[PDB]
Amino acid sequence: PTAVCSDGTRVSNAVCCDFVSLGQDLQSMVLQGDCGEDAHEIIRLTFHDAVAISRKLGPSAGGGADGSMLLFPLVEPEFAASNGIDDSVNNLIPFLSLHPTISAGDLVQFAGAVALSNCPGAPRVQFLAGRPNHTIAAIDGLIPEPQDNVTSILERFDDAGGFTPFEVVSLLASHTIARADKVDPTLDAAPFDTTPFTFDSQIFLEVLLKGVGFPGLDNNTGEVSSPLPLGDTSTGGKDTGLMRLQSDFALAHDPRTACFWQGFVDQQEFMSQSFASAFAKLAVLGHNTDDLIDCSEVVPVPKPAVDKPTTFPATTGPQDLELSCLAERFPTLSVDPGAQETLIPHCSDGLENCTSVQFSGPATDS
Ligand code: HEM
Ligand SMILES: [Ca+2]
Ligand SMILES: [Ca+2]
Repeated sequence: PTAVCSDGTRVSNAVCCDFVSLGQDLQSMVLQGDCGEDAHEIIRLTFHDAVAISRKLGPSAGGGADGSMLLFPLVEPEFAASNGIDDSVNNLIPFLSLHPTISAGDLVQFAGAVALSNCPGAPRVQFLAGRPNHTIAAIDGLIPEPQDNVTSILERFDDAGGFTPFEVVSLLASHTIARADKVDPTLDAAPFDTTPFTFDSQIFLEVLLKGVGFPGLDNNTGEVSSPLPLGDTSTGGKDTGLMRLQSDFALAHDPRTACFWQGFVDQQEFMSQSFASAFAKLAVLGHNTDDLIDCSEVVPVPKPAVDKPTTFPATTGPQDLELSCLAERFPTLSVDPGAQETLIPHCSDGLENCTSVQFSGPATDS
């Protein structure tokens, strides 16, 4: 039955009210209302937690969205595929004792939902609560890596939870606010698109441009040529150049996924709604939704989509595109004016000096 929360929010179940203070503490203590470094890592973690599950291997291989990353921080976060996930894990662990009525599985997914709401253009995702507070650590090998090919990627997602190629491409819209710290051992926070603090479709457009060089080394596993490789890192700046993942390039050109990939270019609402549907399905892996309760009302209303249309970054244009999709014409778009590449800002405020919250904790990396 209904209750109103202490903030005035009408909920279908007063148990949802516990998440209100959790949301406030996640913002005040870690996310700081920003679509920044900490938010991005927490969103990455929702995926690393959820995807470790296998229909063909059965329940013993992993329980999916179960908080296994937080409850066993000495196991999965140190598997090679999750190198660097320690940051988000360590940031979330303290919230387990601060909010003891909330399971680790609920914590991970609610944190992801709140983090998403900080990103302009992101959908207000569904949030179901009631994941059990106990599980065991998943086995290794369940998380896709950027060097994997499309067949492998699609098989893993289908084996994890019956995801279609469309849902896989939809989930990868998340790379619109994604950067890499471990892919290149010489680079920190190399962004996958020119707007890593904006949930827009630039990622879909920019992976389709011809690659011209690298932001760092030229032979990292899982990385391919980038269309906008230059930054100011060679002179001590923090604006790293753009990085392209092999897996994103492969999804953009494979016959099973290429039309879905291009279909999101300049389609803000279609992209954000598609990501939301596939993400809601990701968030309840390992669970029957019948055993969960709907607490979507306590997910914050997200920052609205930006005014800016989808455009070619400075120095690029349609003549630079490598197209693979015959079913739909690539749209006519404007080109950002400028004779040289525009540095991609290290921080959502346009500067380079922002800092992020990092709690110390048991999870580690290399
Ligand atoms: C084929 C599947 C995927 C591959 C191969 C992949 C790969 C990667 C890699 C290599 C990084 C860089 C990590 C680093 O070096 O620091 C990354 C970051 C990230 N991933 Fe993906 N990922 C996949 C799917 C997903 C999904 C399904 C989501 C969420 C729904 C997601 C969300 C993110 C986010 C938000 C970041 C940025 C973290 C940050 O900037 O702090 N990824 N991913
Ligand atoms: Ca898990
Ligand atoms: Ca973006």
